[PDB]
Amino acid sequence: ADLEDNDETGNDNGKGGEKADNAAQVKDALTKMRAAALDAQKATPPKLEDKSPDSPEMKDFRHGFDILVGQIDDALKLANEGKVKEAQAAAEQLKTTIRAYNQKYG
Repeated sequence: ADLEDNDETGNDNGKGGEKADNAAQVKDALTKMRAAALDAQKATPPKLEDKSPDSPEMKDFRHGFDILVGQIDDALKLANEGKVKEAQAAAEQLKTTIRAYNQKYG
């Protein structure tokens, strides 16, 4: 029932001071992957050097990105209501998860 949450000014720009050490460093680290998922998808031909939308590419992409983009969100929400220590750890569980996707197609 809110009416003040749509790219106003408090969001996104809610930094530029608390530098990058705890949660700040995390957040920036979460979008890092995100922006990467979108990149790989259709920007910097990675493992798809010769696996165009023929093989499970799309299945692994449409998902592989949903996954990352699914954990990325599961990550912040963790650091949102669960100290970074729990998130930084939750960040690792991802490294392995994507490695199944990264290696699967790697």
